[PDB]
Amino acid sequence: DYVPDAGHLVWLNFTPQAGHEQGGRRPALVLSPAAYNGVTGLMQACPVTSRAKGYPFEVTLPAHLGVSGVVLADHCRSLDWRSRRAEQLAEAPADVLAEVRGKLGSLLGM
Amino acid sequence: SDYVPDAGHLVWLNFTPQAGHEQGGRRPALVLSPAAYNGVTGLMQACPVTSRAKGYPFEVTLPAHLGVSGVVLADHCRSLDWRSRRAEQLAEAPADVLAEVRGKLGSLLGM
Repeated sequence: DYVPDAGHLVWLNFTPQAGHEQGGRRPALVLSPAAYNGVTGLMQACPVTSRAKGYPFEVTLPAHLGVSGVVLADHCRSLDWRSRRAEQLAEAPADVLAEVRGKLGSLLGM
Repeated sequence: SDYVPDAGHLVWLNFTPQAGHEQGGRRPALVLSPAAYNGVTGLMQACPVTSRAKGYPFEVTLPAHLGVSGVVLADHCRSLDWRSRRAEQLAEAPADVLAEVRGKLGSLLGM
């Protein structure tokens, strides 16, 4: 049924991981469109952490929309969203998606 | 010793641990993020290389004589802990390969 789409927040298992890679079941912000995510069963998504630390790659989620925390834009990963049990949670606003893409784009050298 | 992956480097890397259809194994990786970030965080963004191409547009072919053969999977870019996954310097990709991977990955990410 549900295919994650760009700008969706989803519950996802970030375990398995290695080292300082984000782990845990937590919200993920999806960057790749559902057309890709549906044909491959993979997606690009960033993990969400509970507390702002003023880390340069943090993008705060508006608390009023009921998922609190910061997207770690630099922690974007190709993820098997079936294997990691993606579950629909919310939709982030356009401006959060654009700021995450801007910060990750800069990191990737685009 | 003191090697820090830099943008455009090809490194051998453990893509395991992974889940499901995610790329696994010990394979070459094309580094996209700069050493100034990679060194402070111990993370990097990099794409895996596979020696067996399927012939889809998000595959970027490596030129010969770099020490490994195959295609960069631009859509499989990930944040990786490069010390945990035992990054080892291998080669440097040409600027045109790095630009093509970034263009294609930017398409996937909605840049």
